[PDB]
Amino acid sequence: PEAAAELALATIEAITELFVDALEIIRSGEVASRLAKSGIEVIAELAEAAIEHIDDPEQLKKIVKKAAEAIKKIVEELIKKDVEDELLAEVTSEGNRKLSRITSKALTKIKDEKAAAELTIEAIEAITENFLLALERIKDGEVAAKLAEDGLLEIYRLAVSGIEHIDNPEELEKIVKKTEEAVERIVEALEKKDVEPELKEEVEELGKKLVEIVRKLAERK
Amino acid sequence: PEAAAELALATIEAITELFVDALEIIRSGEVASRLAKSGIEVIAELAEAAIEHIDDPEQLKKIVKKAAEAIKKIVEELIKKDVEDELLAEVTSEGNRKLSRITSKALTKIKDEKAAAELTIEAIEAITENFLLALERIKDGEVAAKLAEDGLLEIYRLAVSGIEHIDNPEELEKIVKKTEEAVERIVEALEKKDVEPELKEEVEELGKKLVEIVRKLAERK
Repeated sequence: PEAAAELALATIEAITELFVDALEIIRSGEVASRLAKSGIEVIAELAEAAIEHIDDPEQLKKIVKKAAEAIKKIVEELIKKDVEDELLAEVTSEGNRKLSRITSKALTKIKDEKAAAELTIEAIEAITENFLLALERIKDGEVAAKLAEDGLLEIYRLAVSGIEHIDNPEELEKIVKKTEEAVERIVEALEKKDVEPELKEEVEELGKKLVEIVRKLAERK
Repeated sequence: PEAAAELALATIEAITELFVDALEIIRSGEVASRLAKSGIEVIAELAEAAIEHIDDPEQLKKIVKKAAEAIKKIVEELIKKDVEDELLAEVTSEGNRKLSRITSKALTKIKDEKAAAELTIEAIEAITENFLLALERIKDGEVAAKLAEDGLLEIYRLAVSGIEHIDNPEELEKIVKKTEEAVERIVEALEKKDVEPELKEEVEELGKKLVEIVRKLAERK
């Protein structure tokens, strides 16, 4: 088991480093978007394949942390590039969704409630961070709104996916508290950029009503 | 597998008939609540155990239908009895949840759209039907409201749980249309019932909210 996890971690690190170098190299154009999408998918699938074989907490915890760092680094690299707004949005949204998926896949095995809450809070924090960087770059209101929409829906899906498996109010409190904070962070940041006010009210309203449903649902756990 | 399904169906029929007779016999008090609560879990667990074993889609579909019929039959039996309001509500509410769970377990093994739609639409229909009878004889507003609220959430958990396994807009339409009908039926019956406006407002508000999130999330596929 330890050797298998070591192979997973080593190859993930190596492939991530090579992709980082390549992303640095290429000078311009939509080939950047193509490469970003390809690398995101490759690392996501490769990391997910390892989860099927682990059987212990630290191995799972390290696997999740490594993957989260890798995908963060890739999108961070694309941030430096000049790229079209729509391609940037699709890239970062596509990257985030893959982090959500692997986050959910790993959580399915963690029997220790404390670790389950910890791994949860981490991913909710991580996905929130990425959306902040994209919001610092989007060139148009419609692009920013669409990313904001996906931010609420994905974080909700990750939040509930945790609540199903949590079982004791120590986890229930923290997952509720973290979800509230993350929702506020996204909404507060998104409100700062230039966008049509009516669309902004809609986005903020949707953000507000999701936290209510989460809180209503968590209370019934 | 056919023989295993035969054993499952036969024993489910036997136990159902036996509890039907017993519930007919007894004539007083909280012993009725005890009997119903114990009986519901017994049939559910036996169904869940059988569902673990493989089957052809139709065999699975029959298994789900049989269980749904049984738990409805027991609930209908208790309806004829006098009971304390809280015990009656907790009985039929707690019974309904077990139909939800078995429906969730069954859907995990489906592999075709026809079964996914049929099983989904049926269970959302059935769970809605039971609440109709519970509300048909509720004693007081506060008890009626608390169970009426649960009617929204427990339909939602099944609705989205189906949504995430479906893969085609044709199936998506069935889930969307059924969810709208179920929400309206609950709202209409609760509106007809006698209850304070303050509670009736939140019940209507939750319906307005909860259909929208399904409308968004089921569309995002």
